[PDB]
Amino acid sequence: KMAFTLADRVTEEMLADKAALVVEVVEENYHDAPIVGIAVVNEHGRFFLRPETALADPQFVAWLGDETKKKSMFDSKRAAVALKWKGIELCGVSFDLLLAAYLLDPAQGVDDVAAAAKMKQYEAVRPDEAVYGKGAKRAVPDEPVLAEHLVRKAAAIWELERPFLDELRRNEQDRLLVELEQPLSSILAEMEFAGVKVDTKRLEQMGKELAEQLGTVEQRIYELAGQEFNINSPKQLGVILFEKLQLPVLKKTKTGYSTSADVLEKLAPYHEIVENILHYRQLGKLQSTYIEGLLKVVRPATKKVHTIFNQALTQTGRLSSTEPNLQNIPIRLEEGRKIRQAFVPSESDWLIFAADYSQIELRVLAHIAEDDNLMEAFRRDLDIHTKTAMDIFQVSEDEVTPNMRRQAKAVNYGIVYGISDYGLAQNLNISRKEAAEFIERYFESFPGVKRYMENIVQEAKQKGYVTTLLHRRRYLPDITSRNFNVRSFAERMAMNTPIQGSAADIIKKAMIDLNARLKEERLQAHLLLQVHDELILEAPKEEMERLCRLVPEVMEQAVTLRVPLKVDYHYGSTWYDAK
DNA sequence: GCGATCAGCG
DNA sequence: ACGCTGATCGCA
Ligand SMILES: [Ca+2]
Repeated sequence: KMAFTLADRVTEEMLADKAALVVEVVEENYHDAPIVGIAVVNEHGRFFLRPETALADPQFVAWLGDETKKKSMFDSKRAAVALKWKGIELCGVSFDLLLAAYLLDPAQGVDDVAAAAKMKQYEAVRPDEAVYGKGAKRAVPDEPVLAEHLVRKAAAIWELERPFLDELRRNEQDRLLVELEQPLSSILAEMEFAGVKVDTKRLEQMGKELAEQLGTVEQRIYELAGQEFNINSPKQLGVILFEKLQLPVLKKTKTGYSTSADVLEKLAPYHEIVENILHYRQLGKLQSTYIEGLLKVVRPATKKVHTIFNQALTQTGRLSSTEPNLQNIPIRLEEGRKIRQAFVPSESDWLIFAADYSQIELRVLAHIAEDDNLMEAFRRDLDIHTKTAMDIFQVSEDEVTPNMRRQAKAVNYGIVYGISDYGLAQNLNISRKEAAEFIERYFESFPGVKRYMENIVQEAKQKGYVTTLLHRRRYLPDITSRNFNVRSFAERMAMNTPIQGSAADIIKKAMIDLNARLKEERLQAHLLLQVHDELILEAPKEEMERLCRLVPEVMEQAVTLRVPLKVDYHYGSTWYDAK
């Protein structure tokens, strides 16, 4: 029902200087995954190509790699990386329908061309799931069915670029797509393909020492409970704690007794078993997620892990990291942080370099709220978290422990993002009236933040959405809901999203500027990871000193705010040492 | 499959 | 009853 040439060879008219291109990779993880077909729509017609013929044709390969041949695509990073795993470079991507749909409305959850097309009443294309099936039924359909699906996706991309660009323009988002998200997409593709090298000998050695310690703690838990049970099981654990041992019930879930860490540490006065259960879970978490889980995804011949950075997923414009998640490698407790010793540079005599923003969201907040006192604090390069810990725990800078700081940190963000006196009192183990008086005192010192919180909720009610500094957008229909709890969660999204999303915009601009500066300087250094406000690189040890000056400066200058941006940086032999 | 839990980011 | 995530596990 849609006309196309199922081509047997590449022709010159398939190589126009403007085209919609589909390079189809059906596997969710596209690393080293099969490319199952190719479609090209341009002014000359619609074309399907088998990949074993198109990807071995030197004129088609050249066309893919020529940046003056412009391509419109959907999820160009997936295609670019799958092509890198074929040894082929994709350049010239000038429109990405996925990133355009994400910028227009991240809540759509647009995961395929059909979902994006539906935003503009375009429906001459099927959802990927209807073509490929789900789960155990997932299959590449017969070639005629595949070819038409890929042609229809390309035809849709060809027709939808113009209306998506016009809405982006109206939203002040067209430069955000073309100068930020699309260049970032090529950078993420390089980081993912490069991967991170893992010391599997040390990982396996740690896992075996962990397996020993796990058994020891397990037996002492049984001995302390006077019986054995599935410590990982909520029912049995609840029975032991709150029926056999008759500990107080401080919280319930919809399922039954809550056993979360906040509850367990409140039960530490009552029974020593609860601290062994915490230690057990922590060791089990390291074993299952960060030892076994990492060894499961290491590519054995290179010892590399290749994460996927999802760029069109979070509602605030942050990235996320999948399979493995390299954005939540342990750091806070010493036992877990040692896992970062397994993350090593990918060449001999290279080093890991890490740089990160300090208190980025509070600085963003100070800029956006124009709060005089918060701006003055950052002009003094004050460490708000430490000073806040001094106030909470009535101690001096010398006496503020890491645990007191990271808890002061949760209070600092908690307050600006709508924590209640109840919530604060539970977190600080203080009374509820002390928590309420603390909160009003902090708003006395920072009335411009309080103003910003009120103004931004009212702006979300009037406009229907909130925006970030670089014009990222988030619709909040629940903000006018009659339901109190629904409306409350939406109000706290209105307070939080412009701040967190602006901090995401800044690190993204920093990554783009860093790549251009690294090229300008002809350095071999390259990005490996982003962790929200941190960039991890590797480089020859001979570049470390230049990077100590280049990277912080690129990050500090990514944008110009009413307060300065502060970057810390470290390097070393492993990711562990780059702190 | 989902909710609870916990690892990270602020 | 601060916000944004992803992986693992048991299943009340
Ligand atoms: Ca930081």
